[PDB]
Amino acid sequence: DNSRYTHFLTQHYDAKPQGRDDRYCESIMKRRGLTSPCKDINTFIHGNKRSIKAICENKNGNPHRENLRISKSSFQVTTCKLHGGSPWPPCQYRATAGFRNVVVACENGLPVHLDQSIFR
Repeated sequence: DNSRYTHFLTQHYDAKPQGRDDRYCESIMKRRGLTSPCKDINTFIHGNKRSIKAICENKNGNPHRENLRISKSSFQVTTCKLHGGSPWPPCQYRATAGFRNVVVACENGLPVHLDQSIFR
């Protein structure tokens, strides 16, 4: 049962991002159901899925800290950071594009958790 990998995709995967600017964040955040209440910080990995799953193997990952894996490759990435004083919509986001390796947790060879700390 990998509903958790599906949920990872929903929360942290966007194949081919449009603009990656503020309005991209404000939109994909709403579209992926992360706006009730406003998620304070959330990061989307772009590119193909093969690469993300491969972090679970030695192919594209190393063990990291206690329970996690850190990728060998660098991914294109957009971090959406909630702006303003309310946890409730409308949620205004600032976008930060980046390019670097990511940290996930894996169950049964699939990413089920993104560690958001490296993007804060």
